[PDB]
Amino acid sequence: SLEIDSLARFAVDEHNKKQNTLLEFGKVLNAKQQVVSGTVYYITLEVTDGGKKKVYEAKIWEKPWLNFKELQEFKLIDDAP
Amino acid sequence: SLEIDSLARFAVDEHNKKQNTLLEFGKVLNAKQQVVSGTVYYITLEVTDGGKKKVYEAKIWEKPWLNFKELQEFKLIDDAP
Repeated sequence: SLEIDSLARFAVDEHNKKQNTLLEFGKVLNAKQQVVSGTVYYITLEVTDGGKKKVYEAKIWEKPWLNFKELQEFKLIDDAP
Repeated sequence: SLEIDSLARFAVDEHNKKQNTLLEFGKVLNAKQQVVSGTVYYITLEVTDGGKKKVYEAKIWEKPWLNFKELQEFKLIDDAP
């Protein structure tokens, strides 16, 4: 199973296309393949701290059938809503 | 948005635990869900340009049943393999 070869040269073909670098392809060295499932939720929410109200952004990730709740992000959107 | 409010409280909680802040919930202002399905690829590979050889980090995210391939990372690892 060497689809890994296609992705490697193609990865050089896009750095060939992105940047103007003419790199020749040697061979695949190491590989790591992990299929990602689930359903990601972006939540914009209103919250309170020190009496003042703030607005944050929360990127939550789930694998609901495996009892997985993981929080990837908690950015601060608005200091003064 | 009745039990995604339930997941909005998740975010503020695991924030406070991970972050030691004291945010108290308010309400959700907006939310968009994104079901994800695909395969990701981490490949080190050997490259050649200008004579001597190199090795590159390559992050590759593809959705195989659409033949779509997305090249994300391509960071130079070392100029010595």
